[PDB]
Amino acid sequence: EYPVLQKILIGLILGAIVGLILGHYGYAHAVHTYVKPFGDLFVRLLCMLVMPIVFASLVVGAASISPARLGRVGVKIVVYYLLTSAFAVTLGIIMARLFNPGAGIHLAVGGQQFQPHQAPPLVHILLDIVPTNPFGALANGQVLPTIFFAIILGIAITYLMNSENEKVRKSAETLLDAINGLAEAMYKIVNGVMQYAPIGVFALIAYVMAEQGVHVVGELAKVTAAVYVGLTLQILLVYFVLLKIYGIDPISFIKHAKDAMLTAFVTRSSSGTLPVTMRVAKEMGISEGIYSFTLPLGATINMDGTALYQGVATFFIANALGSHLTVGQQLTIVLTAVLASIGTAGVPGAGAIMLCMVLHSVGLPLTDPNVAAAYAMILGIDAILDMGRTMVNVTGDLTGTAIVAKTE
Amino acid sequence: KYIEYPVLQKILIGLILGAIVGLILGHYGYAHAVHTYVKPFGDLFVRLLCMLVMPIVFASLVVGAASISPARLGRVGVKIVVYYLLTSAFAVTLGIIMARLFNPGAGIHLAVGGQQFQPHQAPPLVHILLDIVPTNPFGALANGQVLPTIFFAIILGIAITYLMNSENEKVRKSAETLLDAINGLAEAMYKIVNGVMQYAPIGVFALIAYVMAEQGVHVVGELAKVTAAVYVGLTLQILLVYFVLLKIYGIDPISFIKHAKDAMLTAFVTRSSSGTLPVTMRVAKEMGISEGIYSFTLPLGATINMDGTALYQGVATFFIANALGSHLTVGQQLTIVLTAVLASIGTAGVPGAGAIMLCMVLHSVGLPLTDPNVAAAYAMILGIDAILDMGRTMVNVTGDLTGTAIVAKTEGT
Amino acid sequence: YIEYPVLQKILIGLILGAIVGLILGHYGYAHAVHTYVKPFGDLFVRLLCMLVMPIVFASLVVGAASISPARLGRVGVKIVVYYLLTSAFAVTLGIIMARLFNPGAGIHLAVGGQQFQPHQAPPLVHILLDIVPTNPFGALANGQVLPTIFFAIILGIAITYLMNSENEKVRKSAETLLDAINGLAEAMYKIVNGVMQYAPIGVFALIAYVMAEQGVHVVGELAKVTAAVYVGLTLQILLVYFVLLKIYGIDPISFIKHAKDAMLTAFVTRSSSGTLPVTMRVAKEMGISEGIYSFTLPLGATINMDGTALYQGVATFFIANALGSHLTVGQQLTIVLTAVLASIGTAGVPGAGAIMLCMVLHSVGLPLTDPNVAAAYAMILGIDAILDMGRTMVNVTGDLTGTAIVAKTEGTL
Ligand SMILES: [Hg+2]
Ligand SMILES: [Hg+2]
Ligand SMILES: [Hg+2]
Ligand SMILES: [Tl+]
Ligand SMILES: [Tl+]
Ligand SMILES: [Tl+]
Ligand SMILES: [Tl+]
Ligand SMILES: [Tl+]
Ligand SMILES: [Tl+]
Repeated sequence: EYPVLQKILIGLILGAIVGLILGHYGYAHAVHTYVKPFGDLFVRLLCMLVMPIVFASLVVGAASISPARLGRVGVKIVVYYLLTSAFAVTLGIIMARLFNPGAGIHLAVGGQQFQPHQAPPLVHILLDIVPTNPFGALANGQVLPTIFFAIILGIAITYLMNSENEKVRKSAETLLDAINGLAEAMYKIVNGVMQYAPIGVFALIAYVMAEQGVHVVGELAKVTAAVYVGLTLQILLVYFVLLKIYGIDPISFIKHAKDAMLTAFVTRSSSGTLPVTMRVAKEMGISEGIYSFTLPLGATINMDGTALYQGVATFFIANALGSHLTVGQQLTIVLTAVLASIGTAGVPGAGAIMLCMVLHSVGLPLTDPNVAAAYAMILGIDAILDMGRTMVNVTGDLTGTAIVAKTE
Repeated sequence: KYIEYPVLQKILIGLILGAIVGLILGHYGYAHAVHTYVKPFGDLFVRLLCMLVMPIVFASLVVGAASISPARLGRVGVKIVVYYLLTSAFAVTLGIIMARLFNPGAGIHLAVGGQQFQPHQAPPLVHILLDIVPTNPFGALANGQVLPTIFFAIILGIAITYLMNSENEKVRKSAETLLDAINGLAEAMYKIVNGVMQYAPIGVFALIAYVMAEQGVHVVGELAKVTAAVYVGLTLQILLVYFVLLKIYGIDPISFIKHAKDAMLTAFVTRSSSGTLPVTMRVAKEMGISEGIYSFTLPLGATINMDGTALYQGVATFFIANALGSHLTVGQQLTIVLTAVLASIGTAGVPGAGAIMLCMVLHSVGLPLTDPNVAAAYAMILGIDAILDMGRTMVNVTGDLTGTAIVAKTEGT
Repeated sequence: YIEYPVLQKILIGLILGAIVGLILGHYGYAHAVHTYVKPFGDLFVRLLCMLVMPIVFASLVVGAASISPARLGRVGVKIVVYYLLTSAFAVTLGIIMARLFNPGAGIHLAVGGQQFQPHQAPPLVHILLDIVPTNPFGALANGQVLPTIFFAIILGIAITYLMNSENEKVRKSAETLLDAINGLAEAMYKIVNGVMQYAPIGVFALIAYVMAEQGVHVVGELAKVTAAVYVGLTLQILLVYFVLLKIYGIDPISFIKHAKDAMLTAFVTRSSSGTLPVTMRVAKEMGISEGIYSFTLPLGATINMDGTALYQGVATFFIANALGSHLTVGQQLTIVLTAVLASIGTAGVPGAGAIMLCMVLHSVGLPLTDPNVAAAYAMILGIDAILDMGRTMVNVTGDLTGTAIVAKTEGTL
C-alpha cells in the first residue's frame, strides 16, 4: 500500500535486528521452521520467471541489436555499450578481488560442504550449447541451449522482417510481437513480486542472521561496498573520460543528469526513469530524433550495471561456498551472464534473476542447501545493490546518447 | 456414409444401445472379449479428451484471468463478477450437499487389477504450498503439473491486462498480441472437443459396453444415483437461489422463466453456452434488458459462469473418490471442489467441460489416470457425462440471464 | 569472407573432404580424425536435429491449414488432388528404385564394435493409442514424433474452422495464433539457411571421418544412393509428368523448353521458395492464367510432396539396410508414407530431405544417439547436398506440371 523501496529497506533493517536477537539467545530453529518458509516463497517466485524472461528477453534483445535491421545511429550506440561493458566487466572482477566477499563465511549447511561437481570434455560442453530439441531445452531449464536458441531465433526473426513476402513479413512481425509482451508480462510479474519482497526479504535475512552469525553483515557490507566503489569508479574512470574525450564537460553534464540519476537510484526502473532521462537529454540539448531512439535502447540493452553486479555476486556466491575461483573462470562465468542479460536492463530485480540463471547455467543446483542459503544471502541485499545498478545504467545511457548525439 | 446426424442423439443412442449390448454380453457373454476388442475404442475416446486437458486449462485460465482482471474490468462488469462469485458460493454448497445426500460410488467397490486403489499421501503443507509456484513454468506445462500451471496462467493473464494499460504502444500492442494468440489456442482447443464429441457416440458406446459387461448391473443404479443427485441440486439451484435472487430484486420469477423457456431448452439441447448465446441475447431483449448491458454480460457468463461446473464436480468428485474406496470428508470435498471451480473459469461451454475438469482435478490431486481403478472409475462418469452436461449448460444459461437481469435492473441509465 | 556461392562451398567440402579423409584413412590415422576432425561434423549434425522438432510441428500446423477444407478454394481443391495422386506415384518409384539398386547392404556397420539391434515394438493397440498425445505440450517437450504430428494436424485444421466464425474476437484470435505459428516455421527455415552456411565445414568433417574409417566401400554405396534417386527422379518426370501433360493435350517437349531454366534454377538454388519468382515468370511464358499460377505455384513450393517421397524412399532403405536390418515392402511404405504425410509444408526449405529422415528415424524409435544409427545417418547427411538438388528440381518441375494441367481445366491457357 506504501512506497515499495521503503518497504524493502524496512523489512531488511527490521529483519536483521529481529533475526539477530532471536539468533543470540533465540531459536535459530524456530525461525528456520516458521519464518524462513516465507522467505523461501519469495525465492521461489523469482526463480520462477528465470526461464521465461531469459528466453523471451533474449529474443527481443537479439532482434534489437540485429543487423542490418539496426539503424546507423543505432550501430554506433551499440558499439558504445559493447566498449563500456568491456570496462564494466574488468572493474567488476577487480573490485570483487579487491574486497574479498565470501571467504570468512564458510557455509556447510547440511552439515556438509557443497562440492562442485565437474565437468564434461570441452567437446561435449561446446556441442551441448546447441539444443538438441529447443522445446526441451526450454522445458527442463537448460540455460546455455535456451540462450543459444533465443539468439539464433531473434536474429532470424529480424531477417524475415526484411522479406518481399508480406505473408512472411507479417508473420515474423507477429511472433516477435508476441514473444515481447511475454517478456513484457514477465517484468510486470517481477514488479508484483517486489510487492511481496518486504515480507520475503524480512524472512530471508531473519534466518541468515539468526543462523549464520553476525559475521554475515560484515560480509554483505563487503559486497555492497565492492559494488558501490566500482560503481562510482565506473562513472569517474570511464564515463567522465569518454565525455572529456568528446569535448563534453563532465562536471556540468552531471549537473543536468543529477535528478535523472537520483530518480533511477530510487525507482530502480530504467523504464520508469526513462521519462525523466529524456527530459534531461533535452535539457542537455541532444537532438530529439536521437535521444528518443537511443534512450529507449539503454533502458534495455545497457549491460554495464549488471556487469558490475555479476562481477561481485559471482565471486561472493562462489567464495562463500568454499570454492576459490580464478580470473579466467571469473570472466568466463561473468561474460556469459552479461551476454545473456541483454534486454533485461531494468526490470526492477534483474541483478538477482541473472545470478540464478548463471548458477543454473554453471551447474550449481539451487536445490542444494548451501547454494540455496548462499544465494539467499545476496537476494536479501539485492534491493540496495539494485539501486546503484540502475543508477549507473541510467548515467551511462545519457553518457552514451550524449557522445553519439555530438557525433551527429 | 455421412454421420451428418444430430450429435446428441448420436451419443444417447450410443449410450442406451451400448449398455444393452454390454449388459447382455456381460450376463452370458464374454466380459473379456469386450475388454480386448470393444474397449480400446473406448480408451481412444478417453485419450482424446485427456489430451486437451493441459492446453485448455492453461490457455483458458490466461483468458479468464484477463476477463475478470482489474481494473481492466468495467464497472458494469465488476458487479456481474460479484454476482457469479456469490452464486458459485451457493452452487458449491448444493454440490456437496446433494453428493452426500445420494451416496454415489459406495456400493460399487472397484479393485480392477484385482487390487484396490491406494491413495498415496501427501507432503508437508510447506512443500505442497511452495510447490504451487512452478520452479520453471515451461516445465509445469511440459510434464503436466496442474497446480503450478493454474498458478502461472492466472499470474500471467492478470499481468497481461496490466500491460494493456501502458503508455508504451510497443508494450500495449505486444500484450494485445500474446493474449490474442493465447485465446484462439483456447478457442481452437474448444473446436477440437466438438470434433471429438463427434467420435463420442462410438467411444461412449465402447466405454459403458465394457463397464456394464464387467462391473455388473450394479453400475446403472450407481449412475442413476449420480444423474439424480445432479438434476435435483440443479433445479434446487434455480428455485432455491435464482428465484430468490430475482424475487429479492422485484423481478417476477414465474414470468421470467416464461421468457427464458426456450433459451434454457436450447442450452439443454445444445450443451454450448456459446452456441446458445444468440438465443439467450434475443430473450434478454424480450425481457427488455438494456442492449449495452446484455451484449456485454451474456458473453461473460458463457465463459466465466462457474455454477454449473460447481454442481458437476461436487457430485463427480464424491462418486469418483467413493467408488475407489476412499471415504472423503467435508473439508477435503470443498478443498478439492473449490480448486476445480476456481480453475474452470473461462471454460463454461465448451461441449464437455464437466468431464475435462474432472480429469484435471484428479491429475491435480495426484491420482494417476494410468492406474486401472482410477481409469475405470473415471470411465464410468465419462460415459454418462453427456446426460449430466445437458443440465450443466442449462443451469449455466439460466443463471446468466438471472444475473444479467439482476444487474440490468440496478442500472437503466 | 565466407560469402561465396553456398552450393559450391558444400561440393568443395565434400570432394576435398573425401580425398583428405580417404588418404588420411589409408596410411593415416582414422582415430585422429575421429577425435579432432569429426566433432566439427557432429556440431553440424546437432544443428540439424535441433530444428527437427519446431519445423515438423510449426510446419504441419501451417500445412494442415493450407489443405484444410472448406477453407480450401475450388481451384485449390483440384491442385491438392493433383499432388496426392502424384505423391502416389512418387512413393512407388521411391521404393522401386530403392529395391532396384541396393544401397546399404555391402556396408555392414557395427560401430561400437557391436551391431545395432532394432528393439521391437508394442501391441498394435498401444502403438495406435499412443499417436494421441496424452499431453501435447509434453509430446512437443520430449520429442514424441507421432503425437506431435497428430496434434499439429488436429490443431491446424481446427484453427481454419475458427477463421470461419461469426465472432470476430474468435476469427482474429485464430488468425493470430496461426500467423505466429507460421513465422516460427518461417524462422526455423531461415535458421536452416544459416546452418547450410556452416555445412561446407561440417560436411567436410563428416565424410572425412566416414571415408577414413568406413573404408573406400562407402563411396560406391553412396553413388548407389545418388543413382537410385536421380534415375527415379527423371523416371518421374518422364513416366508421370509427361504422361499427365500428354494426357491433357499439353505438349511435353515444348513444356520443358519453357521450364528449362526454372528447373535449372531449382537444381542450383535448392529452394522451392527461392525459385518461385523464376517459376511464376515461366508459368506466364507458358501462358497460364495470372490468377491461377499466382495461387497454385505458392502451394507446391510448400506442399509438393513428390520430391521428398523419392528421397525418403531410398534414404529409408539405405539407412536401415546398412544398419543390418533387411526391410520388407509393407514396412517400406509404412515408414515412407508416414514421412511424406508429415512432410507437407516443408517443400523447400534448403535441406528438408535430411531433416525429414531424422524425424522419421526418431519416429520409428531408432535413437540417434546410438553410434550406428548416428554413423549411418551421418553418411546420407554428407551426400544430402547432391540429393537435395534433384529433390528441388523435381519438386519445381511437378509444380509447373500441376499448375499447367489445372490451368487448362479452367480454360486458362
Ligand atoms: Hg533461482
Ligand atoms: Hg484425463
Ligand atoms: Hg536428428
Ligand atoms: Tl541489458
Ligand atoms: Tl534494475
Ligand atoms: Tl466456468
Ligand atoms: Tl456444457
Ligand atoms: Tl512438402
Ligand atoms: Tl529442397
